[PDB]
Amino acid sequence: RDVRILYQVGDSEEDLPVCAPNAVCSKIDLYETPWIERQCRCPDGRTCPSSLGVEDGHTIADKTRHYKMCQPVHKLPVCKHFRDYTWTLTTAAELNVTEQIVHCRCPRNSVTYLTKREPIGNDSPGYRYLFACSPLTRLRCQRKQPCKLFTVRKRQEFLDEVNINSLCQCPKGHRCPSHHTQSGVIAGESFLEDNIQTYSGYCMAND
Amino acid sequence: VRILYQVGDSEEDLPVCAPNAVCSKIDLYETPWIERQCRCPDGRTCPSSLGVEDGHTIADKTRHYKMCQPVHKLPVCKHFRDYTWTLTTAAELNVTEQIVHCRCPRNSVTYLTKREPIGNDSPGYRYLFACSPLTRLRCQRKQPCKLFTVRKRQEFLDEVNINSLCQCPKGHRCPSHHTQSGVIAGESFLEDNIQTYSGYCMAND
Repeated sequence: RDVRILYQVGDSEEDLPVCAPNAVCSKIDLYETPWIERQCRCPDGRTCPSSLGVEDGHTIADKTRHYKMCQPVHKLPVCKHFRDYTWTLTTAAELNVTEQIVHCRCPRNSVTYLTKREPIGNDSPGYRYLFACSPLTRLRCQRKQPCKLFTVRKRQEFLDEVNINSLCQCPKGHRCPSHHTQSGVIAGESFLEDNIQTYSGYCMAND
Repeated sequence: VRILYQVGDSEEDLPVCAPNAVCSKIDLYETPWIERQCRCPDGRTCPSSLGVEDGHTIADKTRHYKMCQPVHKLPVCKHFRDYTWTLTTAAELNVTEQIVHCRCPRNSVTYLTKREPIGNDSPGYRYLFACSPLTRLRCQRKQPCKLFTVRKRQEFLDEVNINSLCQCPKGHRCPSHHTQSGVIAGESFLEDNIQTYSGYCMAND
């Protein structure tokens, strides 16, 4: 009974890998019909929370999603530096599995967004997706620093959801594009797993 | 779990629900909160589970709506632009009422469509919501093809929901974004930070 439970690999706790330190153990999507996707098994002597709320102290709430941790979330530092990565999502070539390691927590009402993709590195073929926390206060943009990031999700055949994050203040004599097909915007990262596509907008010459 | 009331600060200040009213609204975006709307006409109590298994819940995008009686007792909407529910907000009253008229078919999502007067002796409006199409029809001249719902999340974050309502006749294309010419301001709902825009079929190329 209760919430429909799926697994990123196989079809049961059995098929699941063991979690590394500070990894997401379960992903809860609460958009239409709430579902829980098991990522891994907690290294003992601990176990995965399954509450749909955030009261247990093991949950990171993020827009439309909840991420369950094995250890209490307060043991993680709060992020305060620029483009410190709140978490990284790694996907390996030969692995049927993906890991999401949390490095820090975004401050009150700061939303994560996909910012970078990069090769895992030496030994592993694959990619690493980087997420950061949106700025609490708005500063001046520098060259090559994006002022706007558009995240387009295909929710279904006939429903698209576009999140628009305003990152910094364009300098006098300049303005930031308002929609993602406008000029001064290029395609960023295309994380197909979540059916998302990112676009970055840069400060453009006025008029 | 965070508990709010739309009037006063306790269960005592709440009025009683009329037939088929939403008794509690739950938002699950960011930090989950529950806003108590009204007290169920006994012998019943307003459900509080965050899930949709109790049979009293309608899930819609970011939100859950709780009802006193099970949801199956409500017909499933078939006609297009049958109003799934109406939100009424009065001038003198310290409270609002959402009456549910029918259920959208699976995965289909709701959107604000019209705003008509409550009329008569009490001032205020009635907001009308309809179900999103699960099949693509050919657009009849004059009917909007695209709906844009702009919701202001926080100071530096907007969320644009774009619904595709139907297929433009050949030799025409529906607009892609809300500032493009061929789109006008639809309805505003300040309470919920939304502004809708409707797109219509335009001259191709």
